[PDB]
Amino acid sequence: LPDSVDWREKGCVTEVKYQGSCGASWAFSAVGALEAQLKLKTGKLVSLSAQNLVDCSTEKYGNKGCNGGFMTTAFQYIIDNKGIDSDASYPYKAMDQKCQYDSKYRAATCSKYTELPYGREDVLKEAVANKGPVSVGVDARHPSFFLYRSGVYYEPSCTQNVNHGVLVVGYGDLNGKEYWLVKNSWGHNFGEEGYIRMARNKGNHCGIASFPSYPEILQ
Ligand SMILES: O=C(CC1CCN(CC2CCCCC2)CC1)N1CCc2c(c(-c3ccc(C(F)(F)F)c(SCCN4CCC(F)CC4)c3)nn2CCCO)C1
Repeated sequence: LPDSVDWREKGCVTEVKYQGSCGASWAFSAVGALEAQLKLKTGKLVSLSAQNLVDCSTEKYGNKGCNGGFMTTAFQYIIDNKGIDSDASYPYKAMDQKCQYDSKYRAATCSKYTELPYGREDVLKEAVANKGPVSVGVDARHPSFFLYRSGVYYEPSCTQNVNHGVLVVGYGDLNGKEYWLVKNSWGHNFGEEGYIRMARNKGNHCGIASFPSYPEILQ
């Protein structure tokens, strides 16, 4: 129930990444969510390897590397694999490569993941407050999304059908405009230092609360 949350202020969010020509936003959404749970448990902030997911969380998990994927099955791959490599050791190349997972460089683990009910922006607010950053999809197929520079994003022709993976690391209000605080993966030059504030409590705007999920690392 805090009116604003920003998980960057708790040291739980790594640097904004740059996906480039590879459609791996699902992998960035996944590692970003797990990175925060990693920080909470261990005190260490370490970027996790999106490339590991692109190359290894593939056909068994319904994913297609640079041609798309699910965050939930990415999570499941980490559970099945008993690990995910650090980004430093397995860095992002923005292309489809052979799986090169090496347990020697394991930087995190995943115990479970939770999916939130469709459209429930109230449940999403609670989870971001009481659990941490939440992986979500948004409908990003709008020039205005690409052109966004600052403020609370509102797109009248936006739909609830998601197509782009992002990370909800907070929420709040700017002079009564409620927004979601969203980490994108288009580098630092997009939006507000790589972030976009998207309208909140506007009937699941851009589908932000259509398919939320978040992972956990248990004791
Ligand atoms: O995660 C889940 C759970 C499902 C339920 C179980 N099945 C079974 C599956 C089949 C066998 C192998 C593994 C298990 C997969 C995960 N969702 C449930 C429904 C759902 C989700 C999304 C969703 C969520 C986030 C994003 C983001 F953020 F990336 F943009 C996108 S963009 C499209 C991603 N998509 C991934 C596969 C292919 F690359 C084509 C591209 C879509 N859309 N939809 C509706 C259409 C699909 O029903 C999230």
